[PDB]
Amino acid sequence: TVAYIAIGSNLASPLEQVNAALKALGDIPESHILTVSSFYRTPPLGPQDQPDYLNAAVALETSLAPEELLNHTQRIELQQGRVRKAERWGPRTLDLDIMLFGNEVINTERLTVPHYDMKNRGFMLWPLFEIAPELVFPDGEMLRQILHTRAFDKLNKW
Repeated sequence: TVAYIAIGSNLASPLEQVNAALKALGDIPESHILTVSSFYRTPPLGPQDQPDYLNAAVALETSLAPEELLNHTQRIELQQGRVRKAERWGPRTLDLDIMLFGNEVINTERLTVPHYDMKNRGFMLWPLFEIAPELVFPDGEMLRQILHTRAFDKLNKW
């Protein structure tokens, strides 16, 4: 089933951080990357004050619910992106959540197809909108069109 794991990451060189997830997410026990692109920048506004970041949408065919999925992804983020002790400070680390899960309906905590906070998260829906602008169904609305009327309209490609 095609799932969506929008990876975040930031700090000076987010290239390494992002790659952390790309590693596990790359060859997960039963998952496999399918569509991943749309690299851009996002302003901290809250967690930090250092503008940079490097977000990119990902959609791989995972056989294990985001529960296990995220475990592996953040697993690397828990022993790769610095994390010599929980990334120490604000910047760095990874933050990839699941947006959809086969377009079906399944909400819990680690998994939520309808996906919350999406509307106010143009830096997660817009990217995947490039690799697949037909999801919508999950909640009845696409990804960018929700942020287009709620969040932004189209962020810059880094």
